[PDB]
Amino acid sequence: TLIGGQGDDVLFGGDDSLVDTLTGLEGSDIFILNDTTDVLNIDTITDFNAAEDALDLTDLLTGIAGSPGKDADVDAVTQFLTENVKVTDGHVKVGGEDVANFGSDSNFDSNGVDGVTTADSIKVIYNNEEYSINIDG
Ligand SMILES: [Ca+2]
Ligand SMILES: [Ca+2]
Ligand SMILES: [Ca+2]
Ligand SMILES: [Ca+2]
Ligand SMILES: [Ca+2]
Ligand SMILES: [Ca+2]
Ligand SMILES: [Ca+2]
Ligand SMILES: [Ca+2]
Repeated sequence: TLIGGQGDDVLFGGDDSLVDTLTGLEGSDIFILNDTTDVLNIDTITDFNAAEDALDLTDLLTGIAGSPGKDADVDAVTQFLTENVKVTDGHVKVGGEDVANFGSDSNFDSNGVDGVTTADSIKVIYNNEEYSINIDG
Protein backbone atom coordinates (compact mmCIF):
# COMPACT_ATOMS: atom_id res chain seq x y z
CA THR A 1 0.00 0.00 0.00
CA LEU A 2 1.77 3.06 -1.55
CA ILE A 3 0.13 6.36 -1.03
CA GLY A 4 1.02 9.78 -2.40
CA GLY A 5 0.11 13.16 -1.02
CA GLN A 6 -1.77 16.21 -2.13
CA GLY A 7 0.92 17.12 -4.75
CA ASP A 8 1.98 15.63 -8.04
CA ASP A 9 3.56 12.28 -7.23
CA VAL A 10 5.14 9.39 -9.07
CA LEU A 11 4.00 6.04 -7.60
CA PHE A 12 5.51 2.63 -8.42
CA GLY A 13 5.09 -0.77 -6.73
CA GLY A 14 8.21 -2.31 -8.37
CA ASP A 15 9.01 -4.61 -11.22
CA ASP A 16 7.79 -7.37 -8.73
CA SER A 17 5.37 -10.43 -8.55
CA LEU A 18 2.92 -9.08 -6.07
CA VAL A 19 -0.15 -6.90 -5.92
CA ASP A 20 0.44 -3.42 -4.61
CA THR A 21 -2.35 -0.98 -3.85
CA LEU A 22 -1.45 2.45 -5.22
CA THR A 23 -3.32 5.62 -4.26
CA GLY A 24 -2.37 9.05 -5.64
CA LEU A 25 -4.61 11.31 -3.59
CA GLU A 26 -4.91 14.86 -4.79
CA GLY A 27 -2.75 16.27 -7.48
CA SER A 28 -1.87 14.84 -10.84
CA ASP A 29 -0.06 11.54 -10.14
CA ILE A 30 1.82 9.22 -12.44
CA PHE A 31 1.33 5.54 -11.76
CA ILE A 32 4.16 3.47 -13.17
CA LEU A 33 3.06 -0.02 -14.03
CA ASN A 34 5.08 -3.19 -14.53
CA ASP A 35 4.27 -5.85 -17.03
CA THR A 36 3.66 -9.22 -15.32
CA THR A 37 3.05 -12.55 -17.01
CA ASP A 38 0.49 -13.62 -14.36
CA VAL A 39 -2.49 -11.22 -14.63
CA LEU A 40 -3.29 -12.00 -10.99
CA ASN A 41 -0.15 -10.19 -9.91
CA ILE A 42 -1.08 -6.81 -11.33
CA ASP A 43 -1.43 -3.72 -9.15
CA THR A 44 -4.60 -1.95 -7.97
CA ILE A 45 -4.86 1.79 -8.55
CA THR A 46 -7.54 2.87 -6.11
CA ASP A 47 -8.27 6.41 -7.29
CA PHE A 48 -7.22 7.01 -10.91
CA ASN A 49 -8.66 10.37 -12.02
CA ALA A 50 -8.42 10.58 -15.80
CA ALA A 51 -8.60 14.42 -15.79
CA GLU A 52 -5.43 14.68 -13.64
CA ASP A 53 -3.45 11.44 -13.23
CA ALA A 54 -1.46 9.45 -15.83
CA LEU A 55 -0.22 5.95 -16.44
CA ASP A 56 3.38 5.15 -17.41
CA LEU A 57 2.97 2.13 -19.58
CA THR A 58 6.47 1.93 -21.04
CA ASP A 59 7.15 -1.43 -19.50
CA LEU A 60 4.05 -2.96 -21.01
CA LEU A 61 4.65 -1.53 -24.44
CA THR A 62 8.40 -1.88 -25.05
CA GLY A 63 8.42 -5.64 -25.54
CA ILE A 64 5.79 -5.50 -28.35
CA ALA A 65 7.45 -6.41 -31.55
CA GLY A 66 8.14 -3.21 -33.51
CA SER A 67 7.57 -0.85 -30.54
CA PRO A 68 8.91 2.70 -31.18
CA GLY A 69 12.56 3.08 -30.47
CA LYS A 70 14.92 5.87 -29.59
CA ASP A 71 14.45 7.61 -32.99
CA ALA A 72 10.65 7.76 -33.01
CA ASP A 73 8.78 11.02 -33.10
CA VAL A 74 5.56 11.83 -31.22
CA ASP A 75 3.34 10.96 -34.27
CA ALA A 76 4.81 7.49 -34.56
CA VAL A 77 4.43 7.00 -30.85
CA THR A 78 0.82 8.26 -30.95
CA GLN A 79 -0.01 5.82 -33.78
CA PHE A 80 1.54 2.92 -31.82
CA LEU A 81 -0.26 3.83 -28.64
CA THR A 82 -3.59 4.24 -30.46
CA GLU A 83 -3.30 0.76 -31.90
CA ASN A 84 -2.05 -0.94 -28.72
CA VAL A 85 -3.55 0.74 -25.71
CA LYS A 86 -7.30 0.05 -25.33
CA VAL A 87 -8.98 2.52 -22.93
CA THR A 88 -12.56 1.92 -21.76
CA ASP A 89 -14.56 3.05 -18.76
CA GLY A 90 -12.59 1.57 -15.81
CA HIS A 91 -10.16 -0.43 -17.83
CA VAL A 92 -6.88 0.03 -19.69
CA LYS A 93 -5.57 -2.95 -21.63
CA VAL A 94 -2.42 -3.77 -23.63
CA GLY A 95 -2.57 -6.94 -25.69
CA GLY A 96 -5.96 -7.70 -24.28
CA GLU A 97 -4.74 -7.74 -20.77
CA ASP A 98 -5.50 -5.35 -17.94
CA VAL A 99 -2.56 -3.15 -16.98
CA ALA A 100 -3.98 -2.66 -13.48
CA ASN A 101 -7.22 -3.14 -11.58
CA PHE A 102 -8.92 0.23 -11.16
CA GLY A 103 -10.58 0.68 -7.78
CA SER A 104 -13.76 2.39 -6.61
CA ASP A 105 -12.52 5.85 -6.34
CA SER A 106 -11.43 5.92 -10.03
CA ASN A 107 -13.07 8.25 -12.54
CA PHE A 108 -12.48 7.98 -16.28
CA ASP A 109 -14.36 11.25 -17.08
CA SER A 110 -11.41 13.39 -18.24
CA ASN A 111 -13.45 16.27 -19.65
CA GLY A 112 -15.92 16.62 -16.83
CA VAL A 113 -18.98 16.28 -19.12
CA ASP A 114 -21.33 13.53 -20.32
CA GLY A 115 -19.84 11.04 -17.87
CA VAL A 116 -17.58 8.61 -19.58
CA THR A 117 -17.64 8.51 -23.44
CA THR A 118 -15.32 8.24 -26.44
CA ALA A 119 -14.62 11.97 -26.09
CA ASP A 120 -12.75 11.23 -22.85
CA SER A 121 -9.14 10.24 -22.77
CA ILE A 122 -6.35 9.14 -20.48
CA LYS A 123 -2.82 10.40 -20.22
CA VAL A 124 -0.30 7.64 -21.14
CA ILE A 125 3.47 8.03 -20.72
CA TYR A 126 5.83 6.14 -23.02
CA ASN A 127 9.59 6.86 -22.71
CA ASN A 128 9.04 9.95 -20.54
CA GLU A 129 6.71 11.75 -22.92
CA GLU A 130 2.94 12.02 -22.52
CA TYR A 131 0.06 11.25 -24.85
CA SER A 132 -3.73 11.54 -24.68
CA ILE A 133 -5.43 8.32 -25.72
CA ASN A 134 -9.20 8.36 -26.24
CA ILE A 135 -11.68 5.92 -24.90
CA ASP A 136 -12.35 3.61 -27.85
CA GLY A 137 -15.53 1.88 -26.88
CA1 LIG B 1 -0.87 13.09 -5.23
CA1 LIG C 1 5.65 -4.14 -4.67
CA1 LIG D 1 3.36 -5.02 -7.80
CA1 LIG E 1 -4.26 12.21 -8.05
CA1 LIG F 1 -8.25 16.88 -8.19
CA1 LIG G 1 1.66 -9.03 -19.17
CA1 LIG H 1 15.74 10.08 -29.39
CA1 LIG I 1 -16.67 12.89 -20.16
